[PDB]
Order: sequence, then C-alpha cells, then structure tokens
Amino acid sequence: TLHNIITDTENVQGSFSKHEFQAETKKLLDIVARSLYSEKEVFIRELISNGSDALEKLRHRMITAGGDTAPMEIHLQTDSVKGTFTIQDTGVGMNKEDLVSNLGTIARSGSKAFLDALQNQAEASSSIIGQFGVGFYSAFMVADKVEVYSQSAEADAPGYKWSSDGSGVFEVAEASGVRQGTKIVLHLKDDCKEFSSEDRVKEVVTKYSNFVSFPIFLNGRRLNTLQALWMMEPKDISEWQHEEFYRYVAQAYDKPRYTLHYRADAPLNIRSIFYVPEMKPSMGSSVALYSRKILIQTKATDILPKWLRFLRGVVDSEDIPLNLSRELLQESALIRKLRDVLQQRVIRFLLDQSKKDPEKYARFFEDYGLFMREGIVTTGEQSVKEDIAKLLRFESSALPAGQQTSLMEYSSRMKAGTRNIYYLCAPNRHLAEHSPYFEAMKQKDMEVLFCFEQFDELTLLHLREFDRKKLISAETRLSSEQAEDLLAWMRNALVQRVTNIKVTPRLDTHPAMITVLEMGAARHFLRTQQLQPTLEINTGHDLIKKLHALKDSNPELAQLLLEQIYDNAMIAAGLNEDPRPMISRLNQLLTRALEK
Amino acid sequence: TLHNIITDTENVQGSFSKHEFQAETKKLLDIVARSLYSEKEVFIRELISNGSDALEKLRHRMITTAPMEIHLQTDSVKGTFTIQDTGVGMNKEDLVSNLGTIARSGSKAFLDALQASSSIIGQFGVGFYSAFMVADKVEVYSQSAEADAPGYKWSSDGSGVFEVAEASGVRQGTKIVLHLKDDCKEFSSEDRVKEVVTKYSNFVSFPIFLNGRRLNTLQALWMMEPKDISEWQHEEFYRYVAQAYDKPRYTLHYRADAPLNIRSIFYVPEMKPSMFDVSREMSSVALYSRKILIQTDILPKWLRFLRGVVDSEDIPLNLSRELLQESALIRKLRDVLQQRVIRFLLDQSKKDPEKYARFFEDYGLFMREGIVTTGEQSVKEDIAKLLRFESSALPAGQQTSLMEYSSRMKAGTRNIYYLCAPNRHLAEHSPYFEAMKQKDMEVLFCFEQFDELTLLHLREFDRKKLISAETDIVVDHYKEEKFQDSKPASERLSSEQAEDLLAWMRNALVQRVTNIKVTPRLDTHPAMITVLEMGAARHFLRTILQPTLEINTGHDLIKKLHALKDSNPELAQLLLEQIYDNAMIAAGLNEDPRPMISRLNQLLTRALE
Ligand SMILES: Nc1ncnc2c1ncn2[C@@H]1O[C@H](COP(=O)(O)OP(=O)(O)O)[C@@H](O)[C@H]1O
Ligand SMILES: Nc1ncnc2c1ncn2[C@@H]1O[C@H](COP(=O)(O)OP(=O)(O)O)[C@@H](O)[C@H]1O
Ligand code: ALF
Ligand code: ALF
Ligand SMILES: [Co+2]
Ligand SMILES: [Co+2]
Ligand SMILES: [Co+2]
Ligand SMILES: [Co+2]
Ligand SMILES: [Mg+2]
Ligand SMILES: [Mg+2]
Repeated sequence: TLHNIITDTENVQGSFSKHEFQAETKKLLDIVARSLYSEKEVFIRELISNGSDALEKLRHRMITAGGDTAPMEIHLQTDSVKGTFTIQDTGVGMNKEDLVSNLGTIARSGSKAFLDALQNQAEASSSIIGQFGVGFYSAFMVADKVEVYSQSAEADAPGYKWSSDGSGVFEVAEASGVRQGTKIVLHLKDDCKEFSSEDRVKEVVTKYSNFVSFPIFLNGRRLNTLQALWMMEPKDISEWQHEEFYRYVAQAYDKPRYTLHYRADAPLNIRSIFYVPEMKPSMGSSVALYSRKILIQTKATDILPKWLRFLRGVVDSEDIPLNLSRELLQESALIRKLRDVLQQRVIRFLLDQSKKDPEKYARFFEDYGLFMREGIVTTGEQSVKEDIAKLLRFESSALPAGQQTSLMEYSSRMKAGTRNIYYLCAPNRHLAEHSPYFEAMKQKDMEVLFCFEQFDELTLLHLREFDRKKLISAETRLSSEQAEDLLAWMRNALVQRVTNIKVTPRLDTHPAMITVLEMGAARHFLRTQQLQPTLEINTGHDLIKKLHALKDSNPELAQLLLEQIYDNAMIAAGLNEDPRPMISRLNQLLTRALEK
Repeated sequence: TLHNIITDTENVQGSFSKHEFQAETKKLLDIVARSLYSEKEVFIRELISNGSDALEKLRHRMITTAPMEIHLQTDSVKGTFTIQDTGVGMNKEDLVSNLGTIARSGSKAFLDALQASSSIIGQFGVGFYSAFMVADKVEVYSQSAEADAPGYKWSSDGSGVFEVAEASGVRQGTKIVLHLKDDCKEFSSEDRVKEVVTKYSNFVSFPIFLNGRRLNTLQALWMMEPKDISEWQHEEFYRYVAQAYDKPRYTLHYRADAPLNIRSIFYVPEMKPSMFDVSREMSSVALYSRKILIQTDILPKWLRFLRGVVDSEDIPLNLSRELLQESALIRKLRDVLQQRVIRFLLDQSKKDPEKYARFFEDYGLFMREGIVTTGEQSVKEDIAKLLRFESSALPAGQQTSLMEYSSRMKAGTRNIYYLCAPNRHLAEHSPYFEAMKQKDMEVLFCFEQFDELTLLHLREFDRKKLISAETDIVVDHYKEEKFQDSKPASERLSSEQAEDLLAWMRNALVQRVTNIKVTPRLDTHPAMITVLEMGAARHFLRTILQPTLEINTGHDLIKKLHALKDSNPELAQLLLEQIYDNAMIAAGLNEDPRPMISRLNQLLTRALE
C-alpha cells in the first residue's frame, strides 16, 4: 500500500555553469542588526565585548613594543535629553582601512584573525571575545544613526569618523582630535530611549558584562567591582570570598554548605564553582554559563543533568562552541561529554563529603535527597543510576534507630553466598518492624533496608539493580475466655474501622498497638486525608482488664475508653500525627472517668 | 570623585567618502552550517517548510488539480536524505538567485506582492543552507511551471561555488538529495526522520509521505473556529499536545486580536496532578508559528498544570527560529493569559460548582502557590477569587468564596474572619468558633493544610483585613469587649475559687506558659491556648512560645480539677498536664504527640477505679 514518487529518473543534459555564492547585502545587514538575539539590550554586551577585545589587543602589543602606559578602560555615557548612548575604549583603535574593512564588511572579524595568528599559549588567546564579525551591527537595532570615532596607535595616523544610518551605506571622513582608541555614539530610536537612562544601562552591564577584565565606567562612575572568582587558583580564595561570591551568583543571603571549585582542560577548557546552599528548598536561581567572562546563559541548559539543578554557581568555558546569538550552545559531542564529566565530578565530590563529615552530609541528604531520587528515576543509563545511588542513605534492621547506611555498606555485610538486596519501604520504624513481611526474614537472618522517605519506593523500583546485585521488596493475664469475650465485643464496636483484632504477649507498657501488612496501603492512607489495620491487645495491661470489666458496667463509657485505646495505638504507629479529631471525645472520657 | 574621559571634542576635517557594506560570503556560509541552529535535526524542519511554501505558491497559482504533497526518503545504505515536493519548482534564474544568494527569499518577495495569504513560512532566505549542517554534498533537481522551461540540476558542497546544469527527467516541483556527512548518519534512519517531522512539522497543511507511507498529520485546532471543534477533537488534540492518555476536564479555547494577536488552547487534565511531577522541572505549553513548532515563560509558574498551545503573530522570531524576541511583549502576553485563565476558571465555578469543587480539590495547591509567590497585591487578590471555603453562615458542605463573603458584610464592618480546622465538624465545634459565636460576624471555614499560610500571605482582600478567629480572641482582651459566660454564675467556680485554682496552675506549669487566665467565652471546652500570632506560630512549627492558657470555670473537668488539687494532688497534676496538652493539640501547636501517650495511659488507669 505504498505511494512514493521519488524515482531515480534525472539525467544531466548539456554542459554545466559555475557560480559563486552571493549575499543580499542590504537585507543581511537588517537580519544581522535585528534578528539574531532574544533582546535589543544586548547591543551593550556586544559593544563592551568589542572594547574589551580592543584593550586586550593593545595589552598584547605592549608585551613587545612597550609604549606609554595609558590606562585601559571602557567608559559609557548616557544623555537623557538627546537620547544618546556613547561608549569609549582606550584600546587599539582602527585606521581608515580597518574601519572600512571591519565595520563595513558583515562577518569580517579582525579579532578572529588576530586570535588565529597568536601563540596558543598567549594570554590573549583565551580572553578575546569576538568570532563572527557581526556583533557591532546590533547597534542598528536601537539606533537611527551610529557614529564611530577612531584613532589607531600608529605612524601618526589621522583620526577618522565612520557613520551610517544602517541602510546599506556608510561614510568615512578624517577627524580630530580623536583620542587613541574608539568612541561610538548611538542616536537612540524613540522606542529605545530607555538606553539613555543611567539605571537601565547599569542593569544591562551588570547582567552580561559584570566580570569583564577592564574597568567599566558609567557617567564617570565605576561599575564592575567584582572579580571573576572562577578564574582564580582554588587556594588563593578565602572562605569569605566564596561566601560573598555565592551570595552574589545565587542572589542569596545565607552561605554555601558545600563549595566545589572545578578546573580542567578536557574535553573543554573549564573554570567553575558550584555551591550547595545552607538553606533548603523551596534570576540567579541556577548555575550560569559564561565564556571568557561574558554571560552566555543565566540558566545553563546543556551542561548539567536536571537532577543537579539545586547547585548554584558558574561554569566558564573558553572554547565551548557558541551559537551565533551568544545565548545558546551548539549541539556538540564535547558539550555532552562535559555534562557526563561534571555529573561524575559532583557525585565524587558529594561522596568525599559523606566521609569527611557524615553528620553534615546527613543534613545535606535530608534536604536535597529528593534530587538524587529524581535523578535515579529519570535517567536511562543504568550505570548512571548506580552512580547517583551511592549518595542514597537509608536505615536498617541490623542497625539502631536514626543510624544511617548506604547500599555499599549493606553490600559489604552480605554473606558471599546470597547476592540480592532486600528493602522495605515504610512510613516509619514501628510500622516496618512489625511488618509480617519483614518478620519473615527476621528469623531467616537477613538484613533489610528500611526506607522511610518519600519516593524511596519507586526510586528502588526504577533502580532495579545495584552493584550487579538485585533489589527486591520484602513483600512477596485475663484467662483465655475473658479475653475472647472482650475480643468478640471490641470486634463489634470497630466493625467499620479495623479488619482484624488479635492478642499479643510482646506488649509491655502499651495496652494495644496497631500493625499493618501492606506498606503501600499505609502510604495511600497517609496521603489520603482531606487501609486495613490489625490492632493487638495486651491482656496483662490495666486499661484492657479495666476495659473488659467496663463493657458490662458502663457500655457507653467503655466505648469512650475503647476508641481512645484505638486512637492511642494509631498515634503510636504514627498513623495519626494530627489527633485534633479525638480531643473533644477524650475530654468527655476524662470527665466521666472522674466521678471522684 | 568622578572619572570620565568622554568629551565632545571631535571635529570632521575635509570631505567624506561614501561606501557600501559588503559581506564575507564564505564565512557566512560557514556560520549558517555550524553556528546558526543550536540543533542539527532542524534542517528537516527547514526543507519541509520550503516544500510547504512551494506548494502554497502553486495552490495560489491554480486559483488562476495535480496532487500537492511532500515526500521523504531515507537510504541508510547510500547515506542519503531525500525530500521532494510537487510544488511551483524553480527556473534557472530562480535557482541561481534564490539558492545562490544568502538572504534572498523568493518566498518573501511573493508575500510582498500579495496586496489569503498567511501560510507562507519563509522570510529570511537562509533556511536552505541548513542542509550543510548535515551534508557535505547537496543536489537539487527542479522543474518550473509550466512553462516551456527545461529541468535543472543544482549541486554544491556548501563552500564557495555551485553548478547548474540542464536535466530531462525532472518532475514538476523540486527534489533535494542530501549526501549525509559521517557524523550525521542518523538522518538516514526512517524512525529518526519520522521523530523530527512529528516534532516540528506535524501541522504542515500538505500530506507528507515518508518512504511511501503517509504520515498522520494533524489539523491546527488553535487556528480554527471554537464552534467547529467537537469534544472528541479536543480529546484527541489534548492527548497529542500533552502526550497523555486521559482526557481534559476543562478546555479553554482563547482567541484575541487586541492588544495582541493570540490563538491558543489550554487544557486541564482529568487526571490529578502527579505529586512527584509537581516537584520536578518539566514546557507545559507549546509555542507555534504558521503551524510550525518553536522550541520555547509564556504562563506564570502557578499555571504550569495547564497543557496546550499558544500562537502569536506578534512574537518575532530570531534567525534560527528558536528564540522569541521582545521580552516585554511576552510578559504582556503572559499577563493577558493569566487574567483570561482566571476569568475562565471563575466562569467554570458558576457553570458547575460541583465539578469546580473537584478541580479545586485536585489543583487548589497551584492557586495557593501563585498567591504566596507573587509580590503584586492585585494579582494575589485576583488568584484568590479562585479559592473556596465553607462558612458559618451556610449549610455544611456548601462552598463559598471571598467575594460572596464580602457581599454579605455590613457597611460598618472592616474585617474578614476565618478559621482553619481539618474539617467542618471541627470548625463548627472549635473552642475558637464558640468564642466567635458571641459576636455577629460570619467566619470562613478553611480545611486544607496550607489555607492558613495562603491567607497570611494574602493579608487583605477587597480592602478588608483578613483576621483569624484565634487572633481576634487575643485582641479582644485588650479591648473593653464585654462577654458573658454561656453558663450562669451558679454553675461556675466562685471568684475566690478561681484565683486559688489559677495560682496552683501557675505553680504547676511554671516552665510552659506565659499567662493562665479565666475566659467567659467557652462552653463545651475546658480550656484553650491563645497566641496573638497563631497562624504564624502554626507555620513556624515545621522543624518555645508565649502561649496563654484560658480556662472555662463552668466546665465540669475544670471544677473537678479545682477539687482534685486538694483531694488527690498528684492526680490533679497529671490531669493538669493533660488538659494543657489537649489545648495545645486543639490549637494545632503540638509537637509529635507520641510522648504524650504513656502519660495519658497512666492518667487514664489512675482515674478508672
Ligand atoms: N571598539 C573597537 N575598537 C577596535 N576595533 C573594533 C572595535 N569594535 C569592533 N572592532 C573591529 O571590528 C570587527 C567586527 O566587530 P564585531 O562586528 O563586534 O565582530 P566580532 O565578533 O569580531 O567582535 C572586530 O573583529 C574588530 O576587528
Ligand atoms: N522546494 C522548493 N521549491 C521551490 N523554491 C524553493 C524551494 N526551497 C527553496 N526555494 C526558494 O529559495 C528561497 C530561499 O530559501 P530559504 O533559504 O529556505 O529561505 P526562506 O525559506 O526563508 O525564503 C525560497 O524563498 C524559495 O523562493
Ligand atoms: F561581534 Al561578534 F562574534 F563578537 F559577531
Ligand atoms: F528558509 Al527561511 F526564513 F524560512 F530562511
Ligand atoms: Co543516473
Ligand atoms: Co595557533
Ligand atoms: Co560635534
Ligand atoms: Co452590602
Ligand atoms: Mg563583537
Ligand atoms: Mg525556508
């Protein structure tokens, strides 16, 4: 039942023509000026990156041809009356040829050609921003008219003025007295007047350009007072520096409980700092992606797994393949490898923390454990599930209350014969301990992990196996007649509440206790509060004898006592942490009990 | 104190020269192939869109019966991707100018000459070079219509040059063959190509066949008349866009032209939301343009339970068609969508309060989140219109709202009174509600665990302060409010007996309480605990205070406590400690009640003799 029209029927007739690809220059200028970026305001990032590069080139040239130490800076000036934005740098400048060539040719990048000719070890290799040779045109998105004044450091070259409205044509004339470097004046469009506002420009500078190497001045005032901490040697950074830097990058007010300062060169140049905040859950609300100190993404997308989104901080890579918009990354095996690498690194880091300070790590796991569980559930690589699962903490049968263990430790206590991992996911200890399913493998000496946390169950279900070992849920006085009179009677006043009633000798201080056979039911019971309980009675307890003796004497009163015993055992089993519904009834019981 | 170097000092000398902008063509070709689109797969979207526009131009020509379709073929042996449309094709002069010139768009010129149509996708004139992301060799065979014009073959590797030769076996339309580079062989996989078509091009208005098998393309319901869409079509469409297996319980089909062009559909699933999924970062609403998916914010976070689709002709796209421009217009769209959704939900409440109660029960948490996390007061109140409560002035089970509460208020009244309790029996028989019965004010009854937090953050509604019953009771102590006991004097402890009891209680509870006082405001309860800022105290208890214990000297238990303190003083203390614990529980201020149990068991035994 196929329908295909694609058939190999074409044959070349005659001789071929040769052509070269062309460009619709005027339309391309418009696309490059207006259609590259998600935001107009990005022309400021672009113009500042250009000033930086101009300064970096001058710095590079002074290594050999030492000149006059002139200060290396980027000045911005707003004029809210005229509607102008002006930026000036004291860098390398541009003679007439270079203005014509660099500014007049779409995609021509003098910075890229400069980079290509460097020693790979030159400091400038890693800090020159420009590649594509189009960022300058972003100015035309916000300006009706652009004027560029430039003076090169040269053979007494004259200064020049370059000017365009941005519609296919530009003009060049000689000028004086242009200071060494480059001044750019934007005459802002009516709908872009906000960029002649000081406060608005400041917002943009701090967003994208806050860690630019060279001093930025706005109307004569210094902005970028913050050092790119990630580019520094880990041991030259004090804890107070991290605390301040964390607060800044995470927009937080507390301190990091964990700090990881990760540096490496393969698969990419990476300089990074990750923080785990002190404060628990529930814009600066994730790890930012930088490149050569310029923000790429406020919220980095492709470099960390989703389960690590609770990390704050910064990743900077010099050689990460940038999308043309410079707010996205290109699809790349190197970026994928980076994510895998970072995932392993953070895992290793958190593991080391568990050893160094287990108590502190326990606090961490209580607050952030949900992310590990999420990671294990949502990832498809079995090897990855098992790496994240090393971070997991549980409780155990062969261990005291409150004390925690990992799967590896459990794995270390398994007799070399049997090779599978038994767990019981339950609301609490009392419920887990008194599980008939657990009582089975209590006699059969067999350690069982008690998993009390939310989503512990499907975490292990989605985990399936660990350490090539299998995880399987462990779910596969008063005479004797006086008691039976009582049990027959209690079984009637709670017909609509409990499936089963028993007697047990294992009770001491308690008149009764509640047990459950299905942990999944108790959870369904625990979350459903806008079950088949099985209470057991202590025939030696006073309240129970007092009950038996009372059902005949004060039938009304004896049922107050009964429901109290039931509710109390319910509370002991942690199946009723909000006993507000019982209080009035209890106050009635107490009162009737006290005809003293 | 200031450091500037910018000064108006520059002056032009002599004449100027004029210049035309130029382009580094070769590097531009490279930028389109390596740096324009963030994902490689997208070349499929680009070629199919081209095929769609070519068919659209032919469809337009035919106004003044040949099959209009788009065919795809994958050969994993030859490593080829092939697309063929039966559209308008291209002549020599069209082949050279359109394909041979970066930013030249035949499609755009077509649209500019149409002074419907609105279905043409192409404007930038670069989408075609996306083929070089994945192929080191491209062949194009085209046949113009009709027009006594021969076929042609166009060929290039994507660097610098291309060749155009004349050909004979060329069908009306256009055939393009990609010889896939080695790292891109996945696009010779039928299943992979199909994934991509479905992803971006599922609403293209022409049949798409892949290796001879017709793909199940869908109608773009969001662009169609609401009345021409059955419940069944919504069901099916909902299942596609939400990748779900259930059906929508609500459907909002929203169309507007001012202030902004909008074409959208939102659904609320019949399913309860997954609590696991509520905590994940999962996005919920897809964004389209001319029937083509855009990979991208649009809805406030609290509306993330909504599924469906938004399309707006006012959202301009970046060159690679994956970034939305004008972030102020987006927030504006977001603001408009938020308000339209609130209106819709309010109307659903009116239409069917019983169905809305189930919605509020399943999704109420999202409104509560929205109110707590927004800073704008007017936004808080608008969302709060969606909240439901019960009332002391309405029958049990009957739901009401803040606006109906406001509507029943007297002119003189400046407050909205509320009480948080787990259910209506507890609210109605609360010691705190007993106290409020002595005034003539209505009291909202709020049963959900986070209702109180929500009302605390909301703070006021319609210029009226929200006040909890518990708070009001404390405030009355500092006001000359006269209350009378619901039991006559005969049945209460004498003043002298009360002071004596009170003195003994202050001694017996030195550690635990600030004040112990008599209250004339209880009936069936022996005592209560009061705290001025009760709400905030309950919320703070999430991993002591200055509480006050207030006693009902008309309550038999309290009078028995007065007697016990002299007749069996040790039993009195255990009774006193339990009364205090009970009032703490009743106040929702108790810690883990488990250590109270053995104490109570001892107390019970000791009393039953
Ligand atoms: N302020 C400046 N000073 C000196 N040269 C500049 C300046 N701004 C831009 N240029 C030159 O113009 C070229 C094009 O700038 P732009 O379009 O931003 O492309 P790029 O991506 O290379 O920065 C640069 O590579 C550089 O050679
Ligand atoms: N399959 C096709 N049939 C006919 N003409 C085409 C086809 N694909 C591309 N073209 C022509 O080449 C032009 C350039 O295509 P493209 O680079 O995709 O830019 P856009 O689609 O944005 O115009 C199109 O506008 C169209 O005129
Ligand atoms: F200005 Al650029 F890449 F830095 F186009
Ligand atoms: F192919 Al286009 F804008 F659709 F360049
Ligand atoms: Co052949
Ligand atoms: Co080199
Ligand atoms: Co002047
Ligand atoms: Co009125
Ligand atoms: Mg640049
Ligand atoms: Mg196209």
